[PDB]
Amino acid sequence: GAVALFSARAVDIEVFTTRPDTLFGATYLVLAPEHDLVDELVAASWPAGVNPLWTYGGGTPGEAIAAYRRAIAAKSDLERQKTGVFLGSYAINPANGEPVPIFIADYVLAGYGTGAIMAVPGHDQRDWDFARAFGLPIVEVIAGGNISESAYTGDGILVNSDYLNGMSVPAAKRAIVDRLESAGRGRARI
Ligand SMILES: CCOc1ccc(Cl)c2c1[B@-]1(O[C@@H]3[C@H](O1)[C@@H](COP(=O)([O-])[O-])O[C@H]3n1cnc3c(N)ncnc31)O[C@@H]2CN
Repeated sequence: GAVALFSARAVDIEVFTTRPDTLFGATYLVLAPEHDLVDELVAASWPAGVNPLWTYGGGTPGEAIAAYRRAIAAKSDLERQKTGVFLGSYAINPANGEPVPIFIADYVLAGYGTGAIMAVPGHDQRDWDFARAFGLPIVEVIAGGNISESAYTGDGILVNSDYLNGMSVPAAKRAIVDRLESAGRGRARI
């Protein structure tokens, strides 16, 4: 595994990933609904042109987050066995320097890992499903499959990943951790 920091564009969000090699394909972040940084990161207003699917029908991000927390409390074990809300704010992907939107979603569990994930819809089917439901970008960074039909979860060759390009998955995992450590923004972890 690895832990990595994503800076708030406007605070650091630590994610745990078993696929640090896919960092150039991380197109959004997802925090557990109960994550301690959520209230900090919530924007006062929706950005202009926000996708209505992202707002939970709330007039402001704060109202939407409060409603999401209240609603998911009405779920049972049956439901818990993809929904979410945009916080109105962005983090910076440390690999490509690009802004990525921050969500909460109940598919991310508060007391596991760091309680936050980087979402890589190209290569994690859970993220693929969420991205399709919300209209988020799906980017291929591991050649081998067909991301238009499903997440590609296997081994392959790095693409669209700058200094990782051409590497195998195991080689790319080592390279990106090296880069994270040189920048002081992540670590390999068991
Ligand atoms: C299992 C396959 O995981 C994959 C597979 C492919 C890819 Cl590209 C990735 C991941 B992985 O998603 C995180 C983390 O890595 C992985 C940790 O799962 P393991 O059971 O602890 O090994 O699950 C996810 N995870 C970490 N903390 C979590 C939490 N609190 N709640 C829900 N899921 C969490 O990162 C990427 C981008 N999503």
